[PDB]
Amino acid sequence: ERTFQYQDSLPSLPVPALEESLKKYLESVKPFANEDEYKKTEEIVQKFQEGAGKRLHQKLLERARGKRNWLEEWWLNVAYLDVRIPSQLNVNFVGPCPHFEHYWPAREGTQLERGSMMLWHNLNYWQLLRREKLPVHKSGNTPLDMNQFRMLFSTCKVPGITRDSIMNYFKTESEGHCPTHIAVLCRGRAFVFDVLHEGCLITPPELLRQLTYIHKKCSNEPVGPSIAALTSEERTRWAKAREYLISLDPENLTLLEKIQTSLFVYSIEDSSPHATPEEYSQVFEMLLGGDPSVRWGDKSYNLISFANGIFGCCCDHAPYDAMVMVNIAHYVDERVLETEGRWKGSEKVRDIPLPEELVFTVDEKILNDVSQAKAQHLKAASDLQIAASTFTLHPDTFIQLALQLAYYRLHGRPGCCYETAMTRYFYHGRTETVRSCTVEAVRWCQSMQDPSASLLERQQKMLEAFAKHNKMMKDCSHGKGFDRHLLGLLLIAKEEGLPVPELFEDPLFSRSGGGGNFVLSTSLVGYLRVQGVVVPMVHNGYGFFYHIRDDRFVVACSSWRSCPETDAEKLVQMIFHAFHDMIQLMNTAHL
Ligand SMILES: C[N+](C)(C)C[C@H](O)CC(=O)O
Repeated sequence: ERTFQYQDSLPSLPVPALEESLKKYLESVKPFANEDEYKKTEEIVQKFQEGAGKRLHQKLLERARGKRNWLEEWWLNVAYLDVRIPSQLNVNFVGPCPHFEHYWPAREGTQLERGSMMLWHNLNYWQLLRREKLPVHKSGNTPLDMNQFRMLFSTCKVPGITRDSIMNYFKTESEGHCPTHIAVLCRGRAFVFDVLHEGCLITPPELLRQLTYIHKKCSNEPVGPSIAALTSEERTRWAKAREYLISLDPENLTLLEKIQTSLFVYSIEDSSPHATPEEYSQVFEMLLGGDPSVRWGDKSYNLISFANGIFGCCCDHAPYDAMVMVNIAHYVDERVLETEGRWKGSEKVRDIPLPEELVFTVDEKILNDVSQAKAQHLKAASDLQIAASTFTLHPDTFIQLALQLAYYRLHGRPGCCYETAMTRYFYHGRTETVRSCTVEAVRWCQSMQDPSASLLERQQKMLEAFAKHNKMMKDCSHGKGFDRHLLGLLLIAKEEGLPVPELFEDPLFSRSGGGGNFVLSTSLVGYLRVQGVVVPMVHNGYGFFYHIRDDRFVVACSSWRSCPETDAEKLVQMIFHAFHDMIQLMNTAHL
């Protein structure tokens, strides 16, 4: 069995029934509306269904007739490539490598040693992919889309004046040649070397020399030009700085392409985030912040190495979703466990070429842009607050409802929530929106805060909330959600220069969460001991992510300090109390 052999058999992403979608939409706005607003919205929705919507839906169906996935391109453009704000900090997702829970605790001086092995395992995974030996993901006996795995290596974003683009150079052995070099960023400089020698992958010892030549080459000297820092800028500025940097030297384009085509970017930091099984929130902060001088935000996969031998990943969210990064990070974690975090093979170091530096041609302007880029990224990042902890009836649904109660208790109002739902059952299926803030969830929350409420009432309502969410999560993953659907109708109109339907201008549309207005941006990152996070979706919002182990729940919450009403720390505390309260309500209501 080969990794991508089921791609041609995957079913097309479906288009829900118009009426079904609108009904789910109408139901979702209820928690945020009174009689009048609701009736107003209901009227708007009915006219839509009968008129414009029916026609835009018909056009959406025609689009699906010619595309195995009608959403693919639109989603990439409207959710990522078209956005102009700084993506590195505001869209990229990060995740700490959990190797410090066992064999690789935080410890100065282990940076180059562990790093050599980090590269070795990562590269073995790449080889696994290139040979299509990576196991096909399956739900029962149903194969899942594996296309996002093509975006892990040799993939990089390229800025545009109005729209960025994605460059995917990866290729399987069957498809042809694939870049075989990695790019290392250090002290504002960029080096690259071939990971192959005489046909086979270079061993850790050899990988150690390569990182040694680079580390020294710029360790006793001040930082370099830091062209990389420009990747953390507003998308248009970066696009302008790039065109310029190139106009100075036609060769600069060649260096940029070297970085873009590399299997991935390895960043060597000098900072040391406090990383321990108890406190690791700091790892998230330096992962999303850090020193822009050695980060290539446009890279789909940027492995980060700190001084205390701690590791983390920062990825461009545009080409793929977090599950691919979670998979390799976990694969490596397992490799570390089996080898007790050590290389026990040959110590020989064959005579392989030394890392070649990429010396960009710059002037006074570029250096100013570089200086500005660092300042804006660092300034913006300092406003970020991260709270990470471990807590020791589907687990995901349990956490989602607990978050609803927690937010409800902390802010005294229902929090419109976005929960990611994977739709990989379909060709190139990525995600769908699950709206956790349902009528059921709210009624349950109220009862939880209702002194006169009985235990039987509370559990009965909590259960109805679970049933509603489970169903919702199931339907959404099966392509029966409505968020992407409504987006498609809107995009059908826009693409033809037709006016924006009144449906989207409705105050309730955005109050319920539409238009990227969810106060709670969330997602389960899996069951593979790896955790990640991103910044909130709105200034007065929260970012809440988590992963589930058979013995604990691990969460990571983000919030903006500049916003006085939110506090990531207190929310995490609140959800833990919510977990507890929900526990008692289940054990007590045992009879
Ligand atoms: C950050 N968040 C949850 C809003 C988006 C997800 O990470 C990806 C998605 O749902 O497409």
